[PDB]
Parts: sequence; structure tokens; C-alpha cells
Amino acid sequence: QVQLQESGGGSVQAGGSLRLSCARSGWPYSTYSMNWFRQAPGKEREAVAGISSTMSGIIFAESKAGQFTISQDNAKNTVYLQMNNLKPEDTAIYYCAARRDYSLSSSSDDFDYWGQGTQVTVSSAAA
Repeated sequence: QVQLQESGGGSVQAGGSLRLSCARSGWPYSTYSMNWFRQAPGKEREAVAGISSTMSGIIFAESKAGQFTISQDNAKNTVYLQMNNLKPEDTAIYYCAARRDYSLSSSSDDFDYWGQGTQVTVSSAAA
């Protein structure tokens, strides 16, 4: 059975950083691509970043240079989302997803394997 195990979520102050991990196990294929998606309150699920077994990481979501980096550790079968300079609008449930096709796709319906989701809450600064 395929399992995508997420870790690293939680609360962050505005301007802070966070790194999410997604450990893949039971993967049955010689190739993959893996994505981070997020679902903000009241919004549709959107792709944040993607990486594959042959392609280096790319960021789908507009922000800056900047806010997001996707990386992987092949020996640990794990993919990561490094986040920086976080803002309140980055609050969301963050999901890891996987598929056999090693091109990069932002389409949620292309992914048949999903992590359970982890909440990231970015608090606001005084005003």
C-alpha cells in the first residue's frame, strides 16, 4: 500500500519560516512526480509546488522568489516544502500528492495518492 506521511505543520508568526516533510512508502513505480497542494479557508485546492524523479523542483504559486522551495531526499524517499517570509494568506491545509507521471502538473485530478493534510496557521502582526 502507498502511504504519504506528512509532518512539520503548525502555527507560525507572520514573517516566519516552516519546513514540511512528506515521506513516501510503498511506492510501486520506477518514476514519480510529487506535489504540495494547499487549501485555504473557503478556497479551492491549489498547487503550490512540484518535483519529479527526473525534474528539479518548481513553484506554481505566485508569491515572490522566494516564499516557497520544494526539494527532495531520494534516499529517504521524502519531499519537502521550505517556506519563508510567511503571511496570513499562507494559512491553509497543506497536502502532499504523488503520481507515476514524472512531468510536472498542477492539476489535482492527476494525482491518485494523497497525504492526510497538515494545518499551517500564520498569525497576523500588530496594527
